[PDB]
Amino acid sequence: MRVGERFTHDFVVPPHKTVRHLYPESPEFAEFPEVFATGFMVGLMEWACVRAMAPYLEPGEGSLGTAICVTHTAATPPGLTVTVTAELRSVEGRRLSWRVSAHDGVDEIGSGTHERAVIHLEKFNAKVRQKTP
Amino acid sequence: MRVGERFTHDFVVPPHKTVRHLYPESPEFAEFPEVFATGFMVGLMEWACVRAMAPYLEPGEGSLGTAICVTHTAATPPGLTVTVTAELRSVEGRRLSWRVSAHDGVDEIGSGTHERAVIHLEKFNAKVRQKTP
Repeated sequence: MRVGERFTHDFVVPPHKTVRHLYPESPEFAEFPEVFATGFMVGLMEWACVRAMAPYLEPGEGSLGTAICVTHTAATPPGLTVTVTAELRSVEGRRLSWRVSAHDGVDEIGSGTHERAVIHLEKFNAKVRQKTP
Repeated sequence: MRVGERFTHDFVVPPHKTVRHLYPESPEFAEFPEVFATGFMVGLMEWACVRAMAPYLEPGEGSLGTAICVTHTAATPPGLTVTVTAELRSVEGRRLSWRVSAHDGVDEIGSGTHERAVIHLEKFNAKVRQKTP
């Protein structure tokens, strides 16, 4: 991969990626319109960047999303295709940053940046076990 | 609403709020350690802000998330209690910005800002239906 390169990730929004599906536990949500949740959009942006950086990982490595900083300016009902465009902003050792944007074929729905960190998966897993009840 | 107003809520992370649950579709995320997804943390942070604003909305009003800008620097397995605090930092027109932070009892897991917009609900819903394939 190269800095300034763009990677695209296409995802048709299904009925189960709406606000109420992010937190079915939430009475305060279950009257939101049936639209693509910001939290799901963040996940889609991470997923796009994960794919983009795959040819960069070595065996035994994964990555974490360590920062997300984006707008969400238009709502997307199920049925539309959301395309995330990830542009590599920098890569240095275990750190990588991306400019991200998303569009649903009708509106640009949001944009900003995302940062990820390469991790040793097994080391990470162990750390998580150290926190597990 | 008064700048400085804070609201806090607690959330025991259940098994179905891990990364693999945000996007089961992702062959990529299926691999992943069983930790609270960034997207779910964002939703919990938005949920805090939604609750904090509710008392001040007139009938027929709702709000939409318009920006999220957070770090997520420590991972959380199911079973831990995540505490989210939201503090109103600014109000301008129909828009409110909150300082948000989350802690799982061991680590501060993320922090940053979230912006929302107060909207006319019905109008918004109609617009969504008009954008629906």
